[PDB]
Amino acid sequence: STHLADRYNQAWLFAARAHRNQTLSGSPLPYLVHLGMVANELLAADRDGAIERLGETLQIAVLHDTLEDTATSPEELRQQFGEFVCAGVQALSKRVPKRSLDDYLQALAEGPAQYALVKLCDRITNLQPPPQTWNQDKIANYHQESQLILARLGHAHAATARRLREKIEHYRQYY
Ligand SMILES: [Mn+2]
Repeated sequence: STHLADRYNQAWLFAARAHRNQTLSGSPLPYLVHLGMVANELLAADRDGAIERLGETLQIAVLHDTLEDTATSPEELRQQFGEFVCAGVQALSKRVPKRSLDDYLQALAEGPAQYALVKLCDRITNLQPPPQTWNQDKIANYHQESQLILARLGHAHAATARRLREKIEHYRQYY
């Protein structure tokens, strides 16, 4: 089926199995908590500026951490979701040799805008209140990194860029 919800379910079930028994950062809740919010950000973003290839991009949102933290291979993503989804997850993976942030963001900035948009949604989601065990320095550093993500990637989707900027501004209160 081409239906947006069927595409999400396929990716969502795959991600739930891949991230089985993985948790959040600074919480015992399932890592799935994170993916639900990123995917929902993406779908919400479409309402403020339509996205080309929305269904695949929503799958990328759901799947964006599979290569970096699960036993998922690129070949599985390609066979089950297509090359565009696979390339999106790869673009969003720093490590599947960890790429430096500058190279990582530059490749997202120069590639398909949908992939950069997923990163904006990822970072918006990660600018919830920091985990209880981060000190001021670590929270401050996360703010700095977020600023670079907005600078390099905000071009991808204006409404989401504005939302990321507001989340970045609001984040300064946590330190
Ligand atoms: Mn993420």
